[PDB]
Amino acid sequence: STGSATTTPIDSLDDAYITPVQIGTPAQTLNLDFDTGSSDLWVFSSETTASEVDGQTIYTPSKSTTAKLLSGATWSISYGDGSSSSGDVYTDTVSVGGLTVTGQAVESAKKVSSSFTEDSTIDGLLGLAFSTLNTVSPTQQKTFFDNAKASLDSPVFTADLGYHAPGTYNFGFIDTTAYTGSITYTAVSTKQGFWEWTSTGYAVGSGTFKSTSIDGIADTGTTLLYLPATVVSAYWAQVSGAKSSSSVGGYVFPCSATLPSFTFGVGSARIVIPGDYIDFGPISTGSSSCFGGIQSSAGIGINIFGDVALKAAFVVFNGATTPTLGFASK
Repeated sequence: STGSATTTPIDSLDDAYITPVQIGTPAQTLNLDFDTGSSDLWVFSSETTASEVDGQTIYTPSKSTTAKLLSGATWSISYGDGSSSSGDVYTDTVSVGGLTVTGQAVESAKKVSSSFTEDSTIDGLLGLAFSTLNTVSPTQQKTFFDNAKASLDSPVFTADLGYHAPGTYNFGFIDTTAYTGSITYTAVSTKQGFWEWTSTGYAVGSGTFKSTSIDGIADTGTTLLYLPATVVSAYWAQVSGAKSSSSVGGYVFPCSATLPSFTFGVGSARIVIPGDYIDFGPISTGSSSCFGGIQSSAGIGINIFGDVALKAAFVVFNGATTPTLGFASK
C-alpha cells in the first residue's frame, strides 16, 4: 500500500504545516501537524475542556462506529516550546492520503495548553518519530507509520514541504519526479527516539564550506533551524544590523536586509536554504525588526533541523530495520 497527502502552511510565514487526516467511521477529517519530532497522534475532541477549544475541529469518538476506548490508558506530553496536552485514548481507523490503519491509538485531549487553543488551524498532532517516545501509559502505543509499515510497498515516508506553498507527505514510496539529482542517505541514531543524524558542515552565502560534524534531528514539527551558537553567529554576522535580542528571544535583523543563503552538508552533498526562507517577518505588527529563521540551539540541548531546513529538500525517512535519512535538492 501507499498513501499521499498534501500538506499546507497554516499561515504566511510557514509557521507549521497541516495535513488532512480521516479518523473514524464515518470519517471525521481533522487537520493535523505531522511531527517527526514526537510520537503521539493526539486530537482536539469532544472531551477537550470547552474553554480550551477555540475554532478547532474536534474528534467525537461516540459518533464513530469503529472507535473503542483503550481502557485505562492515559497520555501526557510536553513539547520543546513549552506547550503541552493530555487525555485518554481510543483506538480507531485512521487514514492519510488513502493509506488506512485500523486499530490506531488516537489520543483524545482532555486538556491542552494555551498555545494550542490559540492556534485555530491545528486540530492535533500526528507523531512520526520512533514509537519509543510515545507517551501512552501503561501500555505504550505505536505511531501511524509504525502501524502502517509492514503493509507499505517500502518502509518509508517522505516530507516535501513547500516554501509559502503546499507540499506533500508520501507513505510507502519515493516519488522520483519530486526532486532533482540524487538522494544522499545518511546514518540515523534512534537512541533518543528521534530521526537523529550528523550533518557534515555548513556554508554562509557564497562563503567557503566549513567541514564540521553537527548532530541534530530532522523535525517537521519545529518551525526554525536551531544550530550551535558558533554557526548561528557566523550566519548573522553577514547581515548588517543583525543582533541577538534577549528581549525578543533570538536573532533579529533589519527588515530592509537581503538575507544570505545557508548551506548544510549531507555526506558529500549540499542542501542550500535560500535567504528568503530565513525571514520570519516583523517581530510585532508594523515593526521594522524581523525575526530570524536560524537561531541558536544553546540551552535546547539538541540541534534541530526544522522546517526552515527541511523545506529546502526532499527528505526520505527510511524506516528499514536500520533506519536512515535521505536528502535531495528539489
